[PDB]
Amino acid sequence: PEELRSLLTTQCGVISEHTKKMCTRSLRCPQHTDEQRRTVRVYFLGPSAVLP
Ligand SMILES: [Zn+2]
Repeated sequence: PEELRSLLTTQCGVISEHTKKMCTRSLRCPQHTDEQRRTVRVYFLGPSAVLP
């Protein structure tokens, strides 16, 4: 969780339909938006883990 939380800072992390898991490329990777990465943080680290 520590490094995962640190992952989402530069790494996409956007979970591809749960099964494929977090996206491993950078945030900017595809059309995976800020919301898309947000969705993951709030999922993994907490409902109130909306980091910028
Ligand atoms: Zn991505």
